[PDB]
Amino acid sequence: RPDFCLEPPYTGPCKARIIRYFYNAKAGLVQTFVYGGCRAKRNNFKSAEDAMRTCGGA
Repeated sequence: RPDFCLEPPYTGPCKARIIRYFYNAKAGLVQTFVYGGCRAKRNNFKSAEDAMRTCGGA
């Protein structure tokens, strides 16, 4: 499982309101967060299926 899946979600500095998904390894579920638009970290997906495919693995 990529280690970036353990990171908290990161809004970043921009001011857009974009809903993105991240994998919550504590909750063991994909959740949503508000992404401001720039400087994304790796735990940031455009759909829940992308997050689960990437972070739900072994």
